[PDB]
Amino acid sequence: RFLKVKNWETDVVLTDTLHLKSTLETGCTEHICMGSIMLPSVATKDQLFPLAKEFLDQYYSSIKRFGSKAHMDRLEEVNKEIESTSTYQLKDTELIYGAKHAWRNASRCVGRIQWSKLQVFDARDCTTAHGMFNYICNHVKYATNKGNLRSAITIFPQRTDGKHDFRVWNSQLIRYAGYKQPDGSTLGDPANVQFTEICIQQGWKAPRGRFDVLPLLLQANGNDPELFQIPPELVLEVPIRHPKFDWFKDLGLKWYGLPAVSNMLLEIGGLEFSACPFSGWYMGTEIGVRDYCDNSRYNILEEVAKKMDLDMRKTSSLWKDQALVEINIAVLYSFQSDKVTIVDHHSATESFIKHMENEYRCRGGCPADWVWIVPPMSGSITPVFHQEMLNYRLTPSFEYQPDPWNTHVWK
Amino acid sequence: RFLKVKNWETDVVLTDTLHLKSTLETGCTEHICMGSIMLPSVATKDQLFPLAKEFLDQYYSSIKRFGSKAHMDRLEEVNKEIESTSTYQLKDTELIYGAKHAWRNASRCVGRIQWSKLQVFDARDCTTAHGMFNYICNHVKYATNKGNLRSAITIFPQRTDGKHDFRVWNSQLIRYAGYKQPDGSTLGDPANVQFTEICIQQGWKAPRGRFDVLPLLLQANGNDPELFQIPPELVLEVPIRHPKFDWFKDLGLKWYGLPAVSNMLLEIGGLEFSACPFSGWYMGTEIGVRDYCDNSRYNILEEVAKKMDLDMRKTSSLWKDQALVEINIAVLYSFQSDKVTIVDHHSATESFIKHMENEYRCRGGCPADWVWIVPPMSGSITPVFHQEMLNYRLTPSFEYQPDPWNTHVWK
Ligand code: HEM
Ligand code: HEM
Ligand SMILES: N=C(Nc1cccc(CCNCc2cccc(NC(=N)c3ccco3)c2)c1)c1ccco1
Ligand SMILES: N=C(Nc1cccc(CCNCc2cccc(NC(=N)c3ccco3)c2)c1)c1ccco1
Ligand SMILES: C[C@H](O)[C@H](O)[C@H]1CNc2nc(N)[nH]c(=O)c2N1
Ligand SMILES: C[C@H](O)[C@H](O)[C@H]1CNc2nc(N)[nH]c(=O)c2N1
Ligand SMILES: [Zn+2]
Repeated sequence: RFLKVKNWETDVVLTDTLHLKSTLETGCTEHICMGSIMLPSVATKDQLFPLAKEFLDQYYSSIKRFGSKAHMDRLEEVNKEIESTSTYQLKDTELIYGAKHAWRNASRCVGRIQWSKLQVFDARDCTTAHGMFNYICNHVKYATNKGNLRSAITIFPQRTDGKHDFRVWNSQLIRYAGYKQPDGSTLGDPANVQFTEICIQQGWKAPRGRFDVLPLLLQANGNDPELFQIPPELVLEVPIRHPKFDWFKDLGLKWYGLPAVSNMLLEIGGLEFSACPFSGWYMGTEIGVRDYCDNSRYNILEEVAKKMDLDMRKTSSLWKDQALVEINIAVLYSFQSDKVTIVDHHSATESFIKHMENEYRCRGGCPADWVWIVPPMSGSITPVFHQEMLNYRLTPSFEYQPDPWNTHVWK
Repeated sequence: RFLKVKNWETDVVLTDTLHLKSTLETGCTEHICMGSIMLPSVATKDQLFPLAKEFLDQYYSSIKRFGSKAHMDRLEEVNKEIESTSTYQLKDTELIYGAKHAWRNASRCVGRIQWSKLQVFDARDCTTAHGMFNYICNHVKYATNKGNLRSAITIFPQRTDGKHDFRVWNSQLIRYAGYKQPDGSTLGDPANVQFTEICIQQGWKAPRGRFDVLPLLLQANGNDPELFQIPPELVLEVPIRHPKFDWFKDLGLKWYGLPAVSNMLLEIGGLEFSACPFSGWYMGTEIGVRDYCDNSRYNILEEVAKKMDLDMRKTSSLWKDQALVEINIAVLYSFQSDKVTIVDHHSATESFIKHMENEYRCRGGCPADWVWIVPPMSGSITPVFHQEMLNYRLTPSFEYQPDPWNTHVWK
C-alpha cells in the first residue's frame, strides 16, 4: 500500500503513495500483465458529479484553499449546473489546472519536467471549422516562436451530446503525406497513406512528393470536416545534414520543428474535450530512429548504410546499429544549428529521473510507463533503463479516441 | 478470456489462450502495473499434491497418454509417496520434461526457440560439495564443446526440510572477480565485489587483476560451503578485438564463452531444486552493452570514445551511442572468429518472433516480458520492439531465490 521503486544503477529508492489516489484501471490483473499492449482498453449526469467533485477537491487542495468557503460554493455551484444542464463548464483557472495536470499524469511522456510551463489557449468559444483553423494557426505560430519552441495546447468545445463533437482529423497538425505507387511502394510517409487519401477524397490536390505538408481536416460541432492549408510560412522545417558526411545533404531529408498531437482526448473533471491539439518539441529519437528507420515508416537504414559503405550481407555486422547512430547525430546537429528546439535521449532521460525525484517528494509519486519512457535506441546507456517505474492512471488525463472517419455520420 | 496480441510492424495478430492455464501471480493489479520492477515478489504436504497432480496431468497430456492406466497409476503412486514421506521423487523422464518446460515458460528469455534442445544432467545422487564440483566441471566441459556451445542444466538434490539445501553461491559458474581500491574505485567486475570478498574471507588467494575467474563456492546438503577452482583448461575465453581499430586489441578486454546461471531455483511439480545451474550462450549485447558499458559494471564508454577521438564534451553528440555500436561489433566479431557460439540481437530477436508464432499455434500462447525481451541497444530496429507480449507465470518455472549468505545458519 506504500510501494517502493528502485534505480539499479544508483541504488536510489523512492516511495510511492500517489498510486493510492489512482482511479481508472490499467488492463493488468493479478494473473496477466499487459504493459506492452499499445492501446490500453455519452456520459450520464449521475456519473458526472463525483468526477466533478473529485477534480474540484484537488484543484482547491492545490491553491491552498481546500474546503474553504470558495470551494464549497463552487462545489454547490457545479452541483446546481449539473442538475440544470446535466453537464457543466470549467472556469478559465480550472481549465489551465486540468490541462497542465493531464500532461503531468501522462505516464508515457518523458518530457514532463516541463509540465507546469504550458500555455493554454481557450477555444471553447469556437463554433466553425474556419475558427478552428484560425485558432490552430495562432497555436502553431505561438508554439514555434522562431524555433525557440514553447509548449501549448488549444482546447475546443467539450463533447456534449456526442453527435456534435469538435475533432481535428489529422493525427498531428503538421504531418508529411503518403502516396502508394503502381508497384505498391510508398512515397512520402507510409504512416499517413490512408489519411492522405481521405484529404484527396475531399478535394486536396496533392503535390505528390515526399515531404508534402498535409492540409488540416477540421470538424466543428459535428459537421462534416473541411480542408484548410496552414500558411507555409508558419511551417518551420529543418533540413537534415551531417557534421561529417557531406553526402548526407544529398540524402535530402527534412523534418518539421513542431510536434503537435491533435487526435487525443483531454478529460477534465468528467468533461471530454475531443479536440485538444498539444505541442512541445521533439526528443531526437522520435525522428532519427522511429520516423526515419521504422520499417513501415521512411526506412532509410538501407540507403544510409549504402552511402557509408558497410557490410550489408551479415546481420551480425551491426551495420543497422551503425547507420542509426549517424542518422540521429545528424538530426540533432541539424536542429541545433538552426536554433530549433530539440532534446537528445540522454539529456531528456536524465531530466525525467530528476523530474521523478521531484514528484515522489512534493507529490508522493509519478506514474511512469517504462515500455514508453525508455528511448528506442541505446536503452541501457540512458538512466531510465535502470529505473523501476510504477504505472497507474490518474486524472485529469489524455486518452486515445477512435479516428472520426469510423465514428462519424456522414452527409 | 481469449486475448489478442499485435505486431505493429507487420500487422500480424496472434490469439492467446495459454494464459488461462496460468497459476501464479504477476505483481500487477487492475490499478497498478509493476512490469518494470526487477524482482517479482518449507512447503507442507497439503499443498504438494495439487502441484504434483497438475504437473503429472500435463506431462501425460504431452506424451499422448493423458488419463490412461499409466497416468492414473503414477498419479496414485505419487499420491501414496506424498502420504508416506510428505514429499516425493521425479522419474528421470519427468525431470527432463519439467526442466525443459521451466525454460519454455521463462518469459524474460529471448532464446527460447531452443527450449527442447536441452541436455539434462541428473545430479540428484550428489551428497558432497566435492561431488558438486565434479558434476559442475562435467557440465562446463560438455556445454562448452570446444566453442560449439550446447545448452545444459545440472540438477542437484531437491529441497527437503529447508535446512539441508544444496546451493551454488556463485551467481554464475564463470564470473570475473571484483576488488575495490584504496581510492574507492573498483578493479575487475564491480558487480561481484561482495562475493569476491566472501571467497577471500573463506581462503581464496586473489590474483588481484581484472579478468580473474572466481572459484566455485559450493554448499552441499546444508553444510558450510567450500572453495574449488575450475580447471583453467575448461574455462574458454575470447579476447576482444575489432575488425578495424587495431588499438581495440590494446584495450585488452576478454569475456568467457559460457553463460551459466547458478543462483536460481527450479520448480517442478511443487518440488524445489535450489541448485540448478543452467547454461546456453550469449546474445552479444549482454557483454557488449551491459557487462562492458553499464556505469556500475566495466564502464568502457569513456575509454573507447577516447581512442575513437570523439566529441566528449556535448551529451548530444551521441558519442556514447557511437562507441557502444563499435564495442558490440567487436564482441560479435571476436566470438565468431574463434568459432565460439554467440548470437546478435537482430538474429536472436527475429528467432523469438518466429518462436512466438510456433507457441501461439501449437501451444496457444507464449508468456513474454517485453521489458526484458527487447535488447538494451537499438530497440526499435529489432522486431521485438513492435510486438505486443502478454506476460503471465506458468509452471514448471525458474524463480529467484535469496543469496545463501543471508539465509544460512553458519558454523
Ligand atoms: C516539452 C517537450 C515534450 C517532449 C520532449 C515530449 C516527449 C515525448 C515522447 C518522446 C513521447 C513518446 C511518444 C512516442 O514516442 O510516440 C511522449 C508522449 C506523450 N506526451 Fe510528451 N513531450 C513533450 C510535451 C508534451 C506536452 C506539452 C503534452 C500535453 C499537453 C504531452 C503529452 C504526452 C502524451 C499524452 C504522450 C503519450 C500518449 C500516447 O501516445 O500514448 N507531451 N512525449
Ligand atoms: C540458448 C541460448 C540462450 C540465449 C541466447 C539466452 C538469452 C537470454 C537473455 C539475453 C536473457 C536476459 C537476461 C539478462 O539480460 O540478464 C535471458 C534470460 C533468461 N533465460 Fe535465456 N538464453 C539462453 C538459454 C537459456 C537456458 C538454457 C535456460 C534454462 C534452462 C534459460 C533460462 C532463462 C532465464 C530463467 C532467464 C531470466 C530470468 C531472470 O533473470 O529474471 N535460458 N536469456
Ligand atoms: N502505428 C504505429 N504505432 C503507433 C500506434 C498508435 C500510437 C502510436 C504513438 C503515437 N504518439 C504520438 C505522440 C504523442 C505524444 C507526443 C509525441 N511526441 C512529441 N514530442 C510531442 C507532441 C506534442 C508534445 O510532444 C508523439 C504509435 C506503428 C506501426 C508501425 C510502427 O508503429
Ligand atoms: N544488479 C543489477 N541488475 C540485476 C539484478 C538482478 C538480476 C539481474 C539479471 C541477471 N540475470 C542473469 C542471466 C539470467 C539468465 C540468462 C542469462 N544470460 C544468458 N545468456 C544465459 C545464461 C544461461 C543461459 O543463457 C543471464 C540483473 C544491476 C545493477 C546495475 C545494473 O544492473
Ligand atoms: C508493441 C509495443 O507496445 C510498441 O512497440 C510500443 C513500445 N514502446 C513505445 N514507446 C514509445 N515511446 N513509442 C512507441 O510507439 C512505442 N511503441
Ligand atoms: C528497472 C528495470 O526493470 C531493469 O533495468 C531491467 C529492465 N530490463 C532488463 N532486461 C534484461 N534483459 N536484463 C536486465 O537486467 C534488465 N533490467
Ligand atoms: Zn502489468
